[PDB]
Amino acid sequence: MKKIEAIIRPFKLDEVKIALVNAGIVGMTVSEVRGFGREFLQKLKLEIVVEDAQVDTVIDKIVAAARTGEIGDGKIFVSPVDQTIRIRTGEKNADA
Amino acid sequence: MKKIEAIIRPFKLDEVKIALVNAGIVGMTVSEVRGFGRVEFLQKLKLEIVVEDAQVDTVIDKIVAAARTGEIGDGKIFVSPVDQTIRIRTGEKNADAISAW
Amino acid sequence: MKKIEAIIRPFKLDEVKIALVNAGIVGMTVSEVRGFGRQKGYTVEFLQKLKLEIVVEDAQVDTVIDKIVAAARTGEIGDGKIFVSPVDQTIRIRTGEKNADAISA
Ligand SMILES: Nc1ncnc2c1ncn2[C@@H]1O[C@H](COP(=O)(O)OP(=O)(O)O)[C@@H](O)[C@H]1O
Ligand SMILES: Nc1ncnc2c1ncn2[C@@H]1O[C@H](COP(=O)(O)OP(=O)(O)O)[C@@H](O)[C@H]1O
Ligand SMILES: Nc1ncnc2c1ncn2[C@@H]1O[C@H](COP(=O)(O)OP(=O)(O)O)[C@@H](O)[C@H]1O
Repeated sequence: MKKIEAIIRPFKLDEVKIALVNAGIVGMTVSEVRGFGREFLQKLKLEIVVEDAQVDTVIDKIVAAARTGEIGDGKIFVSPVDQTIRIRTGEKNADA
Repeated sequence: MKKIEAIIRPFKLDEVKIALVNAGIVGMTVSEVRGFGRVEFLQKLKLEIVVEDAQVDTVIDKIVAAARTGEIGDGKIFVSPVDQTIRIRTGEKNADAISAW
Repeated sequence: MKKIEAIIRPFKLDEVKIALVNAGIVGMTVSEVRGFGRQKGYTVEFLQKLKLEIVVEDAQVDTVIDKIVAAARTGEIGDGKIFVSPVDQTIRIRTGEKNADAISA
């Protein structure tokens, strides 16, 4: 259980997002943030919780989607997730 | 220390909050996000509550109890490790930093 | 790699930022959040707060924390919190750099 967090350029969202649904990723959460700096630029923060096996793959897509041509495209941080539970049912881990 | 991140339906916020206060949770942090889970993005709330390991499950059980509706889209909860938690005002650490009597 | 997350008072941003610029921090990401604690202000529900996310090497963690605390503290209720969480990987989109290469200049 890993959390991939990709801060990217706003307009790239759609492009990236579509790729992710084609990767078999069920869900993600997008927030709007400001980034610094090269003073603060409008950027999107993508949070996707996936299985350990898919991390690199997902990453490889995100970067592929988020690349442009100039400095400031974004960053990607992978963090551990200890537990994931679904609210409607109460399922845990892989079921969620 | 553990970090509970609950993506829930917006209107449920208040209810959840009450549960947490009745759970003895003093504080939390809420941000606005858009989510999709089975264009397709829905307005949802993100609650961030840092608790003690021992308190994790109970808190979860409360959150789920409050944020549940029974319909698809209720949201999810992720527990992640936090290596340090410090209160800025005092300099307190761990349980002291997120509890106040 | 470690992720320092500092939820602070809005107006303190600049100030903390200055510390970080003096700390040798190249970049950071700030989001706007609502918070709940002891401080309030019907009566104020959730209060406007800033969320800072900085990914650094473990060695730089304490120093940065000590800087942030030095800058964002007031002595009154509502100053905020700081949580450090582990980060297993950090990647730059442009090149594909990993770890220390992706967040340092
Ligand atoms: N893999 C994921 N990573 C992060 N957030 C997710 C993920 N999957 C779903 N979510 C969040 O959950 C919400 C929808 O939950 P959903 O999957 O519909 O729950 P359920 O299956 O119980 O209906 C979305 O708005 C999204 O914010
Ligand atoms: N320490 C950090 N933690 C999280 N995000 C960062 C950090 N440093 C830079 N970033 C992200 O990188 C984006 C822009 O990169 P910047 O640091 O301005 O120069 P460069 O594009 O050369 O990396 C910013 O939006 C910011 O959110
Ligand atoms: N468990 C928690 N998780 C996340 N953020 C918290 C938590 N407890 C408090 N906070 C943050 O602290 C702010 C106010 O809390 P408060 O009790 O005034 O802290 P302090 O006692 O350090 O002044 C809120 O805006 C909230 O974002």
